[PDB]
Amino acid sequence: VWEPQDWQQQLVNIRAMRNKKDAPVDHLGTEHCYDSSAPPKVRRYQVLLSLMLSSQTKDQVTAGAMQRLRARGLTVDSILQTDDATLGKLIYPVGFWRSKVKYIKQTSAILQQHYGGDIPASVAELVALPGVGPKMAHLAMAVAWGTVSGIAVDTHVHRIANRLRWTKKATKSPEETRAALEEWLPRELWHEINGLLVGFGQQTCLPVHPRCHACLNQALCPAAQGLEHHHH
Ligand code: SF4
Repeated sequence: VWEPQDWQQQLVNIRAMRNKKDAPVDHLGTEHCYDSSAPPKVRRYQVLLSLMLSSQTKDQVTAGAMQRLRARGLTVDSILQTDDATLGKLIYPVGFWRSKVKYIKQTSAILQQHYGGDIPASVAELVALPGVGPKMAHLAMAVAWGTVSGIAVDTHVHRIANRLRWTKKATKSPEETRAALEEWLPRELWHEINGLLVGFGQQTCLPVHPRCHACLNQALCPAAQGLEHHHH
């Protein structure tokens, strides 16, 4: 097998310097319509709802309905206790909002009775829900459960993997790093590691002259002794 020495400690340090979550790539490409303080189970329900309200709809109109639902408190119970007319005025004016009221109310009842208040964990069960198609199912599996086919390795993930030495030996291409990372990384982190490291490289682990003087892995990063610059 393989376990990068002090990776679980290096990971939570990357999470700490990332707790602000203010990097360009993620904000361009992540979803902000979820309560950050919500427990993981409530978050998964908010992910599914945000996907069911994005069929031919502006992202500002979509995020505007999420922020209105979060303002009242967005849980499976609060939705089931909301009448159809009230929920209609809330998500209005998202596209096809009348059908989406029926979709959300019925799906929330299916989750409460057959899933203990959680969302399904397979594409086949997700697409069986009213208003959930195959495109939404694969996005829900990736954002809510972290299930992805493979680790998406770009220049940032390839650079940080060789700096922290998360591979057996120094890889030569981002594709060689993918097979080395998939040897040991838990699958629930395969999707989260892309949204975390790419933003980490943009803000701290820069391609040249990284901010090792303000990085928590200064004692954990093996190659930090060669990139730390005092005059920088
Ligand atoms: S100390 Fe420097 S090289 Fe090591 S992880 Fe932090 S930014 Fe990257």
